[PDB]
Amino acid sequence: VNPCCYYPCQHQGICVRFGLDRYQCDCTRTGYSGPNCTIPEIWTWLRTTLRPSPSFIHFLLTHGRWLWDFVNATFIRDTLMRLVLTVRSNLIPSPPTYNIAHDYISWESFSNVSYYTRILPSVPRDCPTPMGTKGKKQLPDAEFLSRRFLLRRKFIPDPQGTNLMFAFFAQHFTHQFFKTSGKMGPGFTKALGHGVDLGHIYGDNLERQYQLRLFKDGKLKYQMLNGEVYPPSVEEAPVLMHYPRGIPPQSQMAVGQEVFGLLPGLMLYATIWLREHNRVCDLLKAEHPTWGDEQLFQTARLILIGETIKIVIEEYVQQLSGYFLQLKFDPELLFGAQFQYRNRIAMEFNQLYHWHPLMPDSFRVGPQDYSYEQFLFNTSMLVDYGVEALVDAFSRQPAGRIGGGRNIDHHILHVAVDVIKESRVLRLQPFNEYRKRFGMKPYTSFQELTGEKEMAAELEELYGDIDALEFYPGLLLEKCHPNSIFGESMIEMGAPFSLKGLLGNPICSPEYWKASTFGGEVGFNLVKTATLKKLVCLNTKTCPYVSFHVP
Amino acid sequence: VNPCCYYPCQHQGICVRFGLDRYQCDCTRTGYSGPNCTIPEIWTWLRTTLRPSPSFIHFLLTHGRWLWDFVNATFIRDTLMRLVLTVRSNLIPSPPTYNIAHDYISWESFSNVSYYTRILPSVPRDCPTPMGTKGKKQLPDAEFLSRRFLLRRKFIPDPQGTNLMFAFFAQHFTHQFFKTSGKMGPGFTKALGHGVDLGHIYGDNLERQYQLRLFKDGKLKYQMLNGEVYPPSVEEAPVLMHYPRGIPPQSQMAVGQEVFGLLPGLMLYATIWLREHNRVCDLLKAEHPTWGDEQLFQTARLILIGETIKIVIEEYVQQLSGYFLQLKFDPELLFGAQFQYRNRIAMEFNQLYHWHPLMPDSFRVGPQDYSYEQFLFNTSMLVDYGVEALVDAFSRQPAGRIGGGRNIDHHILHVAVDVIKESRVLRLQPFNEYRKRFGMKPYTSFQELTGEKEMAAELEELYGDIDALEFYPGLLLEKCHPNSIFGESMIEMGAPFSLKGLLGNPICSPEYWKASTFGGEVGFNLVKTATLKKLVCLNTKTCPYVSFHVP
Ligand code: HEM
Ligand code: HEM
Ligand SMILES: CCCCCCCCO[C@@H]1O[C@H](CO)[C@@H](O)[C@H](O)[C@H]1O
Ligand SMILES: CCCCCCCCO[C@@H]1O[C@H](CO)[C@@H](O)[C@H](O)[C@H]1O
Ligand SMILES: CCCCCCCCO[C@@H]1O[C@H](CO)[C@@H](O)[C@H](O)[C@H]1O
Ligand SMILES: C[C@H](C(=O)O)c1ccc(-c2ccccc2)c(F)c1
Ligand SMILES: C[C@H](C(=O)O)c1ccc(-c2ccccc2)c(F)c1
Repeated sequence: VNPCCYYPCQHQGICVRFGLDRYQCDCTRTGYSGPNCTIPEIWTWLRTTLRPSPSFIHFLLTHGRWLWDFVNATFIRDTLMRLVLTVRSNLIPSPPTYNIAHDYISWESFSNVSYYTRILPSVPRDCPTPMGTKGKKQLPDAEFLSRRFLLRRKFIPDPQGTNLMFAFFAQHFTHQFFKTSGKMGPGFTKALGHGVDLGHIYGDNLERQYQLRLFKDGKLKYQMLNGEVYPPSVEEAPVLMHYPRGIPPQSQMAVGQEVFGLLPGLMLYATIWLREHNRVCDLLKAEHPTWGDEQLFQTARLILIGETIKIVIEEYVQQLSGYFLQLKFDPELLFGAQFQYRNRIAMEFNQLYHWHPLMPDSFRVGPQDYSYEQFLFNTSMLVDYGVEALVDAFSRQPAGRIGGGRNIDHHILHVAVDVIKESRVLRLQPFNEYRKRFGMKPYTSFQELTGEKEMAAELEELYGDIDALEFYPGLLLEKCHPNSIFGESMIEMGAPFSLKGLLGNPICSPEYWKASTFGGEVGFNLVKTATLKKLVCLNTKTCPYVSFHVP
Repeated sequence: VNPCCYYPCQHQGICVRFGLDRYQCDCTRTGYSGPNCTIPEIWTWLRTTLRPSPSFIHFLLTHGRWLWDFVNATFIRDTLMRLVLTVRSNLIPSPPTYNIAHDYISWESFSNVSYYTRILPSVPRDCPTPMGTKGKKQLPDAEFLSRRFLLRRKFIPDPQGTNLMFAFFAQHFTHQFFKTSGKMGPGFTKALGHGVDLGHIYGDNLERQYQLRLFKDGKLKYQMLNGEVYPPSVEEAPVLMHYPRGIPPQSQMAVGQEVFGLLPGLMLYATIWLREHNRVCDLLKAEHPTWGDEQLFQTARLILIGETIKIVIEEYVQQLSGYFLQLKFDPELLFGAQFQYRNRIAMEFNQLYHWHPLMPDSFRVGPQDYSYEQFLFNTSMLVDYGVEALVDAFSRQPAGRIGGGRNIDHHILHVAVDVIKESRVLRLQPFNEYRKRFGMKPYTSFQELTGEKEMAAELEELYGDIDALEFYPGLLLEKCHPNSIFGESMIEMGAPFSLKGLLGNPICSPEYWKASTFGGEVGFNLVKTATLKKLVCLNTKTCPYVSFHVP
């Protein structure tokens, strides 16, 4: 049997097949040596035994407000943010390594941007079991697994107070770098760009971008409805949008991300961001009357990218982490560090981000309560209520807890079923292997994974061995931190991907992070002081309750 | 008038148009301050006043063999190589900045790989003169300029002893990353990859690659002639090649770079490298009997990329530079430094690499002397003589001196004429501006540029002002270093572009530079010990005189 099926190499060592039945582990720079990269070097040992557990650190970060309030007002804040940024980032290979086609470094994997990368190589196709060596010959039925442990019975709100304003932002934001190609199959993406390029606003290709642009003042095409600004119709912006057959072009809104017409929440943000882009163009023109359409457009896009990163780190991730430490977006924090300003979306990151539990049982907008059937392909709700109204409603309605299990609404449970199926097609390694790859000890049992006994027992019977537990199911069923939105794994694995994706952007490099890049001091400050509240309120007639936290 | 036409901002400061007639310079991180970034900071001043001139350093590097021999044997070698690598590299912006369409940072310039980047923004289209502010309203006729100062009269051999083996390597090597698109126009390239990706061997696109591959043992297709291995014919490898109409497919060789069938010298290297690829596949299969075609192919490609970089730095640049310092290819030399492992080909780099003066009056192969008309599209010479014979001939024939002027054979003078024309289309800034951008003082007169009076006087009459002298003409007409192949500019401007292109390759990154990346210790050593002699001789029946230096 293939010796690499036993995942012999530890601590990022690379398993290579040699001869007919042998294997060797390349422990280069792993900090370890030995046949399996398990014998540590002195420093590797100190470091690993002095490192407190993720749970302990989480505790420190979510307690002692008074002490943190002091720390947040000093340079210690920066010192810690830089620490967070570098330690989380180093866990992500850069340049990227493997893809669905190559379980080894190759020029094709490096240059071929249509591929999602992957942190761990796949489970060799010739292993005795689907997960490698452990588990049963056949994995649990995806549907059953989903109905049994992910289906929502009673809506469980997020203890951290996360609202739908956050949920939809999450969806909107991620769908700019998660666009799995149906034509090329899993493992492939149309979101070339691999990060925060705002392609869900400008399009993932030039032609579409040009069709969305006004080519006047660097602005984006738009239309007026009830005296408000909204994305233009597909009639005025002949772009491909995924709308149900039967919906005429003049009733479709053209935005950048083909799938956004499928949710008011999504089109809401599409509208907000579009309004903001045109707004920045105005400010820019005031500063540079000699500039043409291109430069105004390009420069505005850069400002919005900056705004997006700012809001995501300081407000989105802040809300999501619940830390008392004040997260900070300051590219300069890495100017003295070794860091590659590039990023490549990993398939695991795609899986991990399927936060469908966040969606509610229904959508409350004022006195009205809308059902999934009234909400999903609604082409009028956004215009009927307008931006302010929806922002207020979404900011007030709690979102469901992500981890813990049994919390995905039946209307969208099919997505989880497909994520599990894709996982197997992608031949993703077992959850415990990913635990190790991200610095955690593997779970020794299901009862340790879940903080209980009922589900644990059933999972053990189904999977047969904790070492067979799959990636996504593991993330969603892992016991949550005290009163947190999800378990440690989601953070320990999710943070590295996110932070590398945010800071890995070229505008965060010494070369780009200059006032001139954003049209001058005025443009630079729009980035440096971006805010969710300002994003909405500087573009709406009135200012509603806007936040990622429920009131 | 546009204030940026005066190139007011110094030391890489960025000129930005403000209001109707104003401008501001963004001096961020330039080491200077002031309206024009001319007021040096304390360290900036020390460094600039303690830095000896390029000529002085050149002198040190080309004298005192005894001392250098001692140094080359110590760690000082590594120390100096690190220095050269980082100081030269820091002069190249990474991520890249501008392109033919944008004279400012933009997401499109960053993501759009079909564009060549540029170090200096173009001469604003609305400047009083073509070069900005200096010179005449009309630039000198390209043809005349070429016939007057670049046309070869009497063949001037390279004093450093460079041969045609080197000359053909240079052409072969560069055409993998210099592939200007005719359909898209100047400023656009088909060599996505922007570096040493060996696309001239494997193709610049998958389809072409696939057509060139055997899909067995990871090898490339090939054919046998006179018992020797050669690239296959277009009949077996249906791939687009630029051969003159009238030549049958059976006489066309398929290699990777469409234009290589136009010179025995080029096809020679195409054959050598192809033989080497298949050779490495053999060694790999011996090591990994379980490997499939893909991995064998991919891994062999990585090894060849490494071999190419090793040889280019330790033998190619060594010969070219004339330095007594033993250059060294070692990715680890940068592991402690801040360095972006990415590269983007600059249009200026393309211009500067037009080394046509290297070509001779005719091509001597043994007793026979071949004219340009007998050499250029010869489809039989390579097979008639075979690899060993041509390598020996090309290694023995001296190549022409690059700098100095009046040394380009009339047969190819038209290329220079076009380079000058493209320069104007690309609106490249004046030579002196590039001098500054690369750390040199601008020439105060033509007589200072050339080391003489006659041509100087005529150039002054034609251009009117030293500040109007164009990029390429400046590189070729600048007085050469003592007994060197070219002037300081060629080195001070080209070295940064070159070294960055070599070390800024993903295989030189901590993540890729591992034995596992190249199939193990055996594959790694092929890179670490690559040599021009071995490249040829481990793939030929007999071993001829092989070198970049004439005997
Ligand atoms: C109205 C509620 C939602 C619905 C109806 C919905 C529906 C879907 C559907 C149909 C798919 C593709 C399924 C397939 O191809 O089998 C999908 C993918 C996805 N969804 Fe949702 N979703 C919702 C909310 C969310 C939220 C709140 C997030 C959190 C950021 C999210 C994140 C994702 C991700 C990351 C993907 C995969 C992206 C890709 O591979 O292209 N979804 N969703
Ligand atoms: C048999 C001798 C040679 C001939 C006939 C030749 C011919 C040409 C021609 C016809 C072009 C394109 C001209 C145009 O589009 O107007 C060209 C481009 C070029 N040549 Fe040569 N060349 C020769 C030797 C060399 C050598 C020794 C080098 C040194 C590395 C070199 C470097 C280049 C470069 C860098 C380009 C531009 C690449 C691009 O933009 O695609 N050439 N040459
Ligand atoms: C003073 C420093 C002492 C360092 C000793 C560290 C002991 C690490 O011990 C290692 O543990 C691994 C996992 O159990 C084993 O696989 C290795 O073979 C073993 O050497
Ligand atoms: C109170 C000081 C807080 C400093 C923030 C540390 C940054 C978080 O660091 C994280 O710690 C985890 C647990 O050890 C590791 O598993 C992660 O890989 C690491 O990135
Ligand atoms: C005697 C030791 C020599 C070490 C080689 C130094 C590396 C070359 O360094 C170069 O020197 C030039 C001259 O000032 C500068 O103009 C270039 O910008 C710089 O990169
Ligand atoms: C700052 C903090 C950390 O590094 O611990 C952090 C950073 C990013 C995330 C995060 C995890 C998953 C998706 C999106 C964001 C997270 F949950 C926590
Ligand atoms: C090592 C040395 C240096 O940095 O001075 C060096 C490095 C690269 C070049 C070089 C210049 C133009 C084309 C190709 C190579 C060169 F001419 C000299």
